[PDB]
Amino acid sequence: KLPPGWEKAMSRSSGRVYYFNHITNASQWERPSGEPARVRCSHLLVKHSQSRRPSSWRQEKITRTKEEALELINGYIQKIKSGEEDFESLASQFSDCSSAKARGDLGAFSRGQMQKPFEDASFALRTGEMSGPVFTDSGIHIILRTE
Ligand SMILES: Nc1ccc2c(c1)COC2
Repeated sequence: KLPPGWEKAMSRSSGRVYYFNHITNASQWERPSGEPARVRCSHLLVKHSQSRRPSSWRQEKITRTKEEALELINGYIQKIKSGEEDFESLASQFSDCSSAKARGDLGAFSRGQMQKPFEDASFALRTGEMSGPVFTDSGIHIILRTE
């Protein structure tokens, strides 16, 4: 039927079909379009109190709850999708990952190097596509596949 991970759903408020990907947590109104050894991605990480290391270059002690970190993630996605903000400006300013200094870019990588939920989402993304919230032991990620 549809590309890997994609399912049809109904909007509760509007009643129109949309498409949701349970690997990437992407969701959109349009029917998705159309595996390589390596992909290249950037990401924006928001850490929380149950992160494996609740510390970042932005905050020595990160205290926010998981739920608060998800709200931050959901807000950044909205601003990226509306075009008020570029993914890069938000990653550089707000990612709790040291890759913030490189606009979130992690370089190229293959399966077997990243934490599994991040890896699965990265390889299910198409070039140019962006994930929804992706949960790992580091925190919550927005992922942008660049190559
Ligand atoms: N900080 C950070 C960078 C890359 C990854 C994770 C955390 C979790 O798995 C992939």
